[PDB]
Amino acid sequence: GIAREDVVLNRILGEGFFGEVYEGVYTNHKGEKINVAVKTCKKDCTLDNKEKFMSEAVIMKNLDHPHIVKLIGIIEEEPTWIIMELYPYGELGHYLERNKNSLKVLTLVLYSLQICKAMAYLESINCVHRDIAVRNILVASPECVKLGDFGLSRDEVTRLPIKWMSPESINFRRFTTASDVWMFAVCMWEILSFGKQPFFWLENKDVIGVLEKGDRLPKPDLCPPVLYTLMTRCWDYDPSDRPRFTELVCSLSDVYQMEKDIA
Ligand SMILES: COc1ccc(-c2cc(NC(=O)Nc3cc(C(C)(C)C)nn3-c3ccc(C)cc3)[nH]n2)c(C)c1
Repeated sequence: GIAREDVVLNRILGEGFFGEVYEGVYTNHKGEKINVAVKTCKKDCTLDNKEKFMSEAVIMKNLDHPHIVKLIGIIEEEPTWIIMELYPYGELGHYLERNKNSLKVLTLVLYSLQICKAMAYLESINCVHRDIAVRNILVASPECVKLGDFGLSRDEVTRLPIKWMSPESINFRRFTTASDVWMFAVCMWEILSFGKQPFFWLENKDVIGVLEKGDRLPKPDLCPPVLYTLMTRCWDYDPSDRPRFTELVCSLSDVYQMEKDIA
């Protein structure tokens, strides 16, 4: 559905692979104003690329998870626009950086559990994310985070998020649900560190050497010891020793309940 007259473009959000992404306002039947992200596609693209761009809307319309980004609509007629629901609080990493003096550890464990639930759903359909990081998570409200996949490296030199990747992904470009588990724990380290970048003290080329020797990201200051134990299991060199997301949901819910009881 959705007529173009209902959508007003306001400012450029950023540059996507296929074209610019705009911040906008969608007015529905009730006259309610919904903040939106409007994804565009270059007119001179190949039919194959126009198909790949539109495939996001065809796929995303089937996703209705509370912790996954929401598709509002698609305007098929040229210029073809994909209309995503905008989360004005923005990316979680920047949000954590701004609110570091008021955020409680229970809230950081809550966000980790919400993303784990989103990943447990993707795991159930044998899909891989391959870019799990705090920059791909949006804050719908202080009580709800939403997982997206909108990085310029994208259903599933560098370019690649080396500092978040498993050793099999860095060495052989192997990406499995087990490699997503490794990346997810790197994302949890970013959350518990209030948006710090993993391995900020190294260059990309030093990462593999450090991992092969047995070194790992240190426990963030406010990270509960039991949560850090779970992160280290996700960082096992052997992918078969990493937990599945479905079981990690159970372990994270246990940590959340443990933290709530103390709080
Ligand atoms: C500030 O508020 C904002 C609101 C929304 C956005 C935003 C979201 C997206 N799209 C997106 O996240 N797609 C997605 C998610 C996933 C899983 C389900 C998480 C894996 N898969 N794919 C996917 C991508 C491409 C293809 C072909 C198929 C699927 N673009 N922009 C932004 C930037 C800001």
